Amino acid sequence: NILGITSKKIENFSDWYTQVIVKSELIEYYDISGCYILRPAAYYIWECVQAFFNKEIKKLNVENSYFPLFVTKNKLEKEFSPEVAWVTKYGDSNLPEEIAIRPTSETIMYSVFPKWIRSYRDLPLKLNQWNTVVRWEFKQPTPFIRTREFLWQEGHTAHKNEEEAVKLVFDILDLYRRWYEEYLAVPIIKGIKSEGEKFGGANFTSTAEAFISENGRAIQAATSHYLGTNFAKMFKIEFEDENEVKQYVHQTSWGCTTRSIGIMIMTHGDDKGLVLPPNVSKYKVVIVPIFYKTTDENAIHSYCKDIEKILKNAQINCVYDDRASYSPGYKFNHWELRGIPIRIEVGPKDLQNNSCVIVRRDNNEKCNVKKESVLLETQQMLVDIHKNLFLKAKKKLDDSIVQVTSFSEVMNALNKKKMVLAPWCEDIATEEEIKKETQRLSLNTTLSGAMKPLCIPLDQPPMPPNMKCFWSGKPAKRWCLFGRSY
Ligand SMILES: O=C(NC1Cc2ccccc2C1)c1nccnc1NC(=O)N1CCC(CNC(=O)[C@@H]2CCCN2)CC1
Ligand code: PRO
Repeated sequence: NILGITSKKIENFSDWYTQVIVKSELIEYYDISGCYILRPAAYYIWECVQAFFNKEIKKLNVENSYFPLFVTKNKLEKEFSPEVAWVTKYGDSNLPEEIAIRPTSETIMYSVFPKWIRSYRDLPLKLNQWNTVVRWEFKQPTPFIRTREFLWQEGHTAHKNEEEAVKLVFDILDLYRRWYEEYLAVPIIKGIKSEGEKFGGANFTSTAEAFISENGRAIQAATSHYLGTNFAKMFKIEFEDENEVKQYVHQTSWGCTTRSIGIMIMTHGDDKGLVLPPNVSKYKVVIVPIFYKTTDENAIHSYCKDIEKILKNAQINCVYDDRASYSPGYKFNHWELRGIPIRIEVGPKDLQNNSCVIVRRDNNEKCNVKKESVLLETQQMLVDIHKNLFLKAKKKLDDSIVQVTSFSEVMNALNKKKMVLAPWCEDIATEEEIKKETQRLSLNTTLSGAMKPLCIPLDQPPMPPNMKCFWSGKPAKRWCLFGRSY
């Protein structure tokens, strides 16, 4: 109890989250606000999704690279500026010229793209970086989700035409769907950003949106931009095509950050602490011995180590918690807090029956398994835990959307912690109006009450013939998701 989570996820979400990330050993706080330390359990998740995404972009011929952390005023100006951090001094001496820390690397990378792209033969150019970027905002930070320094990948491609670039945009977007679904067990909604919310310089921005139903907040999970020729004009990225005509390249860029870990935690975490999809947990299983005063401990030890060797030989990493000075109940909580997917309990009653208790972290179901069946039952249960984590999250996402036709229905849905799907004319002017009015009518958290346009979903319902925009009364164009957000 006292060593566990003492705030309930539904009652005090913010304090629940802080306790989970600290007591599971994911995060350590730091003496610069908005900067957090990723402890091994957190960084292990990053490495897992890194290995997945690398394998998939390699099939698209994207290659990894590394560009400088810094950019000059000259390059940075061809295109954020209040959130760009500036280096001005080395030791006690001022720099000959101030240099900026990257908030994103378009201007750094595209500064040299013209030397590499001269002819249609040089296309497509497909690059990725795994790096950190810095956005020195003064909004309230949130570990993983909203931080001043964060780890990401950013991919950048250049193509001979629009069709090829746009196809890659949406190929990447589906890889993000898979990153979230297959490794983090998180469902997302694909869509297009509104004009007020798209990336600066983008022709259009596609997005994967997630939703945290316990506090009613959407979170942008990943992004994939069609840049058209906009950046090519700014940086003079021209190539000579097959007809000897100078053309601009069509560009994309796309990223996904350690925010994804925060979305995973907020999605699956419960009042016992962290819950990890097996694919991003170092230990799939912890084995906890129960001695119940037998005094024949070497029989228990010998049995638990047998189970450990059966799992490790099958390449299932695990831990046998044989620490003498702690009770089994202490150990149960210890590893539940840290999110281990499966606990195997071995006491004397179990030894006599040649079995063991296998306990799932997601729903705490326990079942007795014969020793010889442990490997197979473990393998299947790890698969089933992931399936259950995803399906439960998918149902909560489905349930968080209310379809509306008028503004009068909107504030009711927001106060029930919902997103709204609404018919919208998509006029950029209306975005600030909707934000203002929904914030005004909010009367409760420390995050904003404003509702904003999340995305125009790729999967559109029919737009009835005379449906009007829920806000302006003009004819509606498409259905758009709106909600409060991180
Ligand atoms: O944004 C983060 N921190 C900043 C700095 C800071 C400090 C304190 C409080 C708040 C904030 C916000 C952040 N922090 C940690 C992990 N991830 C993060 N971001 C992330 O995941 N993003 C989604 C992928 C991209 C999204 N695309 C776009 O935004 C474009 C432009 C409009 C819509 N389309 C990049 C942004
Ligand atoms: O920051 C962004 O949203 C885009 C995609 C990654 C690189 N720049």
